[PDB]
Amino acid sequence: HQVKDSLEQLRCHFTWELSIDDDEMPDLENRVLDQIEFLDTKYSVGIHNLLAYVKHLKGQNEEALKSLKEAENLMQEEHDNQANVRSLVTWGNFAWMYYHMGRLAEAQTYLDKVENICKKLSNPFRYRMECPEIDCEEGWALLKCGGKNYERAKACFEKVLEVDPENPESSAGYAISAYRLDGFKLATKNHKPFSLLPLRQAVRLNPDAGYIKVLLALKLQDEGQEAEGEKYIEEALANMSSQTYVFRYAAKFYRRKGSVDKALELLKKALQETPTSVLLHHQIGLCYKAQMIQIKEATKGQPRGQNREKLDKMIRSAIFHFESAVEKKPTFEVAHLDLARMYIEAGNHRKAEENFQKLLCMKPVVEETMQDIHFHYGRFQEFQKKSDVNAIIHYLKAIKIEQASLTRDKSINSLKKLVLRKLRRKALDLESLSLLGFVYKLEGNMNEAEEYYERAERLA
RNA sequence: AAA
Ligand SMILES: [Ca+2]
Ligand SMILES: [Ca+2]
Repeated sequence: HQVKDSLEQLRCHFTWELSIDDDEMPDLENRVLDQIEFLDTKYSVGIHNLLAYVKHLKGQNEEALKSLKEAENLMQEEHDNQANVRSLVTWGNFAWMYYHMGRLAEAQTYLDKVENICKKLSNPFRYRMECPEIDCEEGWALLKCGGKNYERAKACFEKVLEVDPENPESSAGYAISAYRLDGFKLATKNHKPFSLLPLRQAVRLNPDAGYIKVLLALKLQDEGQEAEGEKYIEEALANMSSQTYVFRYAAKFYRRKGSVDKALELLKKALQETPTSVLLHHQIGLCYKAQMIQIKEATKGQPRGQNREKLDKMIRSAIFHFESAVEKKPTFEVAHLDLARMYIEAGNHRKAEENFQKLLCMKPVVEETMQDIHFHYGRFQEFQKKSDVNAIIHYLKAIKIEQASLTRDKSINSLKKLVLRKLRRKALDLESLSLLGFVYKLEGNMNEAEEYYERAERLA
């Protein structure tokens, strides 16, 4: 069992516990291919190694080997024919691949190659290469393989920065990881911009990287500094680096600014290059949603004639793009939620119900998203289905998720409004009395709460 | 990637 024990010491995709879920594999493969073609980075060894690992997980070991060979071929130029320690990731994946294929002599050859380099570099381990380049590669792999891996990704880059605080690559990976983790908490009460200073530093250390500039722009916009952020959007759009990714995030920036036509123009160009992107399809749907809202405002909710035909175009186009996003990534929870909400606007309550039911069964990485699922389903039940029983059930389920948030507060307020309504139709409804006490209790009005709980108990 |  020497071979397997040695393989487990290698630092490569097979030992990084990426935990790629089958339902997310088609989208991951599409995003890996997109990144190969359109992300401008100094080294591309990592992304080709991840494609090889994906092919392996798909049962295509011969195709996986082709991607490992391409990773080696490309490095001959990304370093000018010179030796680079990132090759050890490729060699580790070769050893594992050959082990799985039964080519065990070749597997041992690649173990020996890794060991030889670990010796040459005075590495303490025989097969586990300790160097910042591989810490970065581990981090980038984690950062590509879904939100559940982002704390681990951030820690990879942080490990490098604790010894080399001006390292450009780990500064970038740390900042992007931190930005996405900030995004998970963006609706929680008292959330803070932990990623802003990291993004400033990453832009300083990677002055040509448009990808990072547009994230800095968006975080500045989050923090009420839209004008400063827009300067970074313009700088990123003036350069060709990773242009198609720059378009995605610039479009988000302009949509949130209110320039929805400009956002759509950018997204339509980006979709020509990466038509499978679920982020693009979701962003396009959000643009059509925003334009739907604009039409409702200008017509005070009663569009007619051409305005109605435009509204219907917006609704049906948003549905098309949200459906496209969830076909490609069925675990994309918030796209299902936008989709359910847009079927309400189309008047199709059965399809809205259908998507809400799917959502109630999901297990989002971001647990607070279930607050929004219950809240919007509760509103659907109250207003479209005219079911106070089910509205109360789901407002309460949102409230039971204790994390303080915008939506938890809205769920408390919606429950309060519903109950106050029922009590006007029936002042001695026991259930509504105690629920109103519950609401006051959550608000901190303990005297008003107890009098309503007591009042309810007397009737009983 | 909604918020
Ligand atoms: Ca390019
Ligand atoms: Ca190729």
